[PDB]
Amino acid sequence: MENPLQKARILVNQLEKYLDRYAKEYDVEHLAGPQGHLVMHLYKHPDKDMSIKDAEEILHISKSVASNLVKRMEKNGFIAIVPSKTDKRVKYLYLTHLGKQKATQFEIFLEKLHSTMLAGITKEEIRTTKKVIRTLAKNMAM
Amino acid sequence: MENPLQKARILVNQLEKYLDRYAKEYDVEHLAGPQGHLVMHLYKHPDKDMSIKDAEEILHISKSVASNLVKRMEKNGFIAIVPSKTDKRVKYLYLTHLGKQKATQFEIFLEKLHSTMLAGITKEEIRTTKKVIRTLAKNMAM
Ligand code: HEM
Ligand code: HEM
Ligand SMILES: [C-]#N
Ligand SMILES: [C-]#N
Repeated sequence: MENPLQKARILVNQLEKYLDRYAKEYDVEHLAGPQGHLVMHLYKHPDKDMSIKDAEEILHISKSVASNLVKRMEKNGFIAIVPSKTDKRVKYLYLTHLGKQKATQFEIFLEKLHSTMLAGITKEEIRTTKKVIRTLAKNMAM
Repeated sequence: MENPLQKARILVNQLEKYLDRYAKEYDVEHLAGPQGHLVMHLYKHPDKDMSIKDAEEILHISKSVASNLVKRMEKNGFIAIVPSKTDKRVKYLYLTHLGKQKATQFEIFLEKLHSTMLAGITKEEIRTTKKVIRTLAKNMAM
């Protein structure tokens, strides 16, 4: 008589469009997913080294994905990839000047995005919503 | 650092898979969307006539969609389409014996689907979830 599926897909689509437009305004296109995670990780932990191997573990991705991801981040100019001097088979990642800028813009983006999105919704309402979604998922799992 | 989009798409996909499997078990494949709405409408109001024109208005669809929908329902054997005797340009819809069976199975399906899906979730929790979803949508609408 009525369909919450189509309703739900329309909403997720809207959310994606919203997110994309918002990211463009903050000039952090590309950072929405795993690029942004890695940029923010590198940005928050600049004392420490990160090999591609480390990035695999931190993002929980495969060798081929991590490989593609970092090559694209290098293309973007967000990171440098420099082989270990001692063992030129270990590859270390360095967040560039541009990568640091991208990180600072991403943080602002995230702050403003949540303020806009979550206006007039309480921490409790969120907790409730999260419990419901999560009970639904469980109820379906056969 | 994390993505509720992909999370949300995975959940809707799961829900669609759940729904499909559930519908097959109740033998009401095809009825999930507009076919089922029309079958249930016809089933609940058998005193009254429904032209294709009426079905357009009741489902809020276009002439070409309604046309395709009813031809498919006729293929399925859920309805007969009989032109008005007086004016063979008005087309009336009749829910067949099989269409009535489909309707009764659909009602049971819907009852069991909601019981399973909504186990351990209160009317209040639902109302809260619905308010949140709805505030989100509003917050995004530019
Ligand atoms: C690219 C998209 C997004 C990213 C990268 C992201 C990332 C994050 C992160 C890291 C936090 C934790 C903040 C902290 O406490 O340290 C957070 C909080 C939250 N996010 Fe997102 N988020 C995104 C989009 C969304 C969307 C689309 C929604 C809802 C539609 C959402 C709902 C929330 C909620 C409810 C919180 C908790 C707010 C709080 O800190 O009290 N997020 N997000
Ligand atoms: C083919 C799929 C579905 C159809 C045709 C459908 C149709 C309906 C209809 C007609 C009602 C109103 C019952 C009444 O009070 O007369 C209802 C109730 C409801 N549906 Fe659905 N529904 C479907 C799937 C879902 C799904 C997937 C969800 C959630 C994931 C959902 C959530 C609800 C809720 C919360 C109610 C209110 C329950 C109540 O009566 O208290 N429905 N549904
Ligand atoms: C039920 N929607
Ligand atoms: C934020 N998830």
